[PDB]
Order: sequence, then C-alpha cells, then structure tokens
Amino acid sequence: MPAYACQRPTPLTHHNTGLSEALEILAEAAGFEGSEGRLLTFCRAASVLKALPSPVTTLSQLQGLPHFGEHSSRVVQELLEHGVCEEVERVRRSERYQTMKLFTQIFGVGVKTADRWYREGLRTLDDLREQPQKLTQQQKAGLQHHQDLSTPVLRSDVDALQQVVEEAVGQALPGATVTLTGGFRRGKLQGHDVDFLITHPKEGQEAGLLPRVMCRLQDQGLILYHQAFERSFCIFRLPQPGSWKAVRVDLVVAPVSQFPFALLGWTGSKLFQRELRRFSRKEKGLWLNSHGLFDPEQKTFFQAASEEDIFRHLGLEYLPPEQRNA
DNA sequence: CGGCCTACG
DNA sequence: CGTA
DNA sequence: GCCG
Ligand SMILES: Nc1nc2c([nH]c(=O)n2[C@@H]2O[C@H](COP(=O)(O)OP(=O)(O)OP(=O)(O)O)[C@@H](O)[C@H]2O)c(=O)[nH]1
Ligand SMILES: [Mn+2]
Ligand SMILES: [Mn+2]
Ligand SMILES: [Mn+2]
Ligand SMILES: [Mn+2]
Ligand SMILES: [Mn+2]
Ligand SMILES: [Mn+2]
Ligand code: NA
Repeated sequence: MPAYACQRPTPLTHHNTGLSEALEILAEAAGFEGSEGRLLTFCRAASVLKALPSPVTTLSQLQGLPHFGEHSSRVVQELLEHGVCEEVERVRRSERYQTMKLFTQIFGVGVKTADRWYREGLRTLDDLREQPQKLTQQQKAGLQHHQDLSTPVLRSDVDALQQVVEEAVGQALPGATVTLTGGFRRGKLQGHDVDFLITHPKEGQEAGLLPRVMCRLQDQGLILYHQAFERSFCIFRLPQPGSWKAVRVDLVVAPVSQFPFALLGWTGSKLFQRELRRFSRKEKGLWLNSHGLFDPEQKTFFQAASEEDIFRHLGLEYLPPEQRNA
C-alpha cells in the first residue's frame, strides 16, 4: 500500500466506513485543539482504510500499512474487539467537540474563531446571533442562511445552478465555458456546495470575467452573498417550486493555460490534493498549485494540456476523478 | 529532531 | 483571519 | 501522530 494518497485509487464507496469514520473524528478533534500534524496522520490513516479492497476484520491486517502506529492501531483494535473506541466516544460526547463542530461548520468561522467564542462561553447559534457585533459580514451571511446551508445539495440543484451560471457566463463573454468540479465531479451524489471552473479558449479573454458574471447573476436576483478577483465564494438564491433555498457556490476563473492545474486542484479531494502537492515537492522537487507546476531549479513551468499530463510529469499513474476520494 | 498544501479574498 |  |  503506497504511502501517499495520490499513489492509490480511492473510490467513493469502500469497505471500512466504521473504522475510517472513527479515525476522522479523532482527526477533526486534533484540528480543534490546534494540532494539524495529528489531524493529518489520522486523516491519512483513515484514507488508507478507504483504499483497502476488503473489510478489516483482524488487527493482523493492519501490519505494515503506512500511517498506522500505536495510536491509530489501538483505535482499530478497540473497534474490532468491542464495536466502540472509548477515546472516540469521549470526544464525540464532549461539549468542546460538539460546540467546535457546530461553530466551524458555519461559513466564515474556522477553528481559531470558534475556539475564541468557546473560551468566551458561547455554545449555540442563538448565542452568536445575540452578539452580532462579534461577526464579520461573511459570518453574518453564514449564520443567516445556516439552516439551508446545512441541507445537502443534490444533483437536481447542481443541474439548475449550472444552467444559470452558464447563462450568465455566456452573457458576460461569448465562448466561455463552465466545468463542474469539486465533489460532484468525483461522483458524489450530495455536497455542501457546488464548485464551478470557468475559462475561455483564447488566452487573456477571461480577464475581468468574474465581476461581469457576478453582476449579471446579482441583477437576476440570484446572489444572496458575495465578496479585481478570480475566486468568488458565494451564496445563491436558488429557485425551488414556489420558493427558494440558499446554496453555497464557488466560482473560479482561470486562463486556459492554467485550466488543467485548476481542474486538478478544484476537483480534490482536499486530502488528495494536499498529498499530491506534498508528493510533488518532497519526492519530485517540483512545486504544484492550482496555477501550474514549477521547476525551481530551471525556473520554468510545465506546459500541461490535461490532468493526465500532470500525473505523467510527476511519475504517477493517472487516477480519474472518481478515484481521488482520499 | 522538525515537517506536515497552497493560494486568493 | 476566512475560503476549508 | 507518524515519518524521513
Ligand atoms: N456537509 C457539510 N459540509 C460542510 C458544512 N460546513 C462546512 O464547512 N462543510 C465542509 O465542506 C467540505 C466538503 O464539502 P463538499 O461536499 O463541497 O466536498 P468537496 O470535495 O467539493 O470540498 P470543497 O467544495 O470544499 O472543495 C469539508 O471540508 C467540510 O468541512 C456543512 O454544513 N455541511
Ligand atoms: Mn479491549
Ligand atoms: Mn464542493
Ligand atoms: Mn472541501
Ligand atoms: Mn491568479
Ligand atoms: Mn518533534
Ligand atoms: Mn507530536
Ligand atoms: Na467554517
């Protein structure tokens, strides 16, 4: 089993959900306590189990697996022996974990903000609403639309949103294209948001596009929240039968020279992409981001025509999006 | 021991 | 900091 | 927490 998540296929449906979900609780809790390193190990260990071909039924089956040491192995051992891990259950039931999960799931609130509020004694969304001076405009929007943003986004919603984004993009720039990215491109049936990547086949024509698209959406009444720019993390007023619901939408514009890199980056998964970028730098000496792949010794960028080209230049077997669910 | 993805808003 |  |  390869050590990096970008070296192995990880399908959407896999055989060790119970074990991986427990390790991901410990990862999330490690993040809440400010240890990104422990979060990463627990995330990596969870993802190793997602890549296995069969259910783990014996502790024996972990031997040699990357990112399984004493702590992650003990969690699996307890789950196999007893069906529950005491440490996981203690974190699950804790006021700190529950509140930090509640606050960080708000759009505009991360760990550092949530931790400050926790330390000030706040515990509920009504507590935050009662203290509105404590909130940025982004946080006000996330709180205002929190109920809708907690409702899974479905494929029906994606299709409707892609049509209205395509209409605005076509009005803003003839020939520009819209590509669905994020979890839906990896095959997920649900999501917390919809992600779109916009480009134009003629390099340079996309300059200034995203403000024009946003103006056209805003004047059709489709925008509840947004804020030269090339990324917009929006909330849309999506029409529904007789009504509407708020939906998070991410819009990104890239020049066509960068489109394979942006498509790769925005397709995820989040762990897959951080592993790929780690692999690129640490194993291949190349610097990867959503704009390009840089060789820092020759001072040159790799010209890619496809995602496949990027994998090949990194010496990796190509993985289609549905196998990037690390 | 120290690293842990990487930008833009 | 937030996007996460 | 695990690993180079
Ligand atoms: N399901 C869900 N996910 C949420 C909420 N709030 C929130 O921040 N998230 C975050 O949403 C991210 C994954 O959502 P997603 O379904 O869009 O997956 P994705 O791979 O496209 O992630 P991406 O859109 O962040 O790139 C996670 O990092 C998770 O922390 C929420 O209320 N529900
Ligand atoms: Mn026991
Ligand atoms: Mn998404
Ligand atoms: Mn995500
Ligand atoms: Mn840029
Ligand atoms: Mn150390
Ligand atoms: Mn440590
Ligand atoms: Na958040």
